[PDB]
Amino acid sequence: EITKTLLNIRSLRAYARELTIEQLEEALDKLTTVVQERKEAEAEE
Amino acid sequence: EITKTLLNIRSLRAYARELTIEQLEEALDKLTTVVQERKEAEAEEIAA
Repeated sequence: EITKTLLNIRSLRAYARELTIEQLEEALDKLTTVVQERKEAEAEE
Repeated sequence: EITKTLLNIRSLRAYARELTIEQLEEALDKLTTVVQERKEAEAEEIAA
């Protein structure tokens, strides 16, 4: 369910209105972290 | 709901396990673009 939002800019943008630019920057850092840990993980694989 | 998933590294990480790295990179790019559209949306409420 968090998946139809994240993968569609229109919905992501609408949901994003409930967050501040600083919170959005934090969500980005977190998501960046998850993605990177998943790349480090596919390579030792 | 999505706020708590995105704003909490632990919960966000669990959810991500259901996605493919490609789906994950796609998500990261979309969120990056939203963060960019928002910043750029704020320079015009300023200069204007």
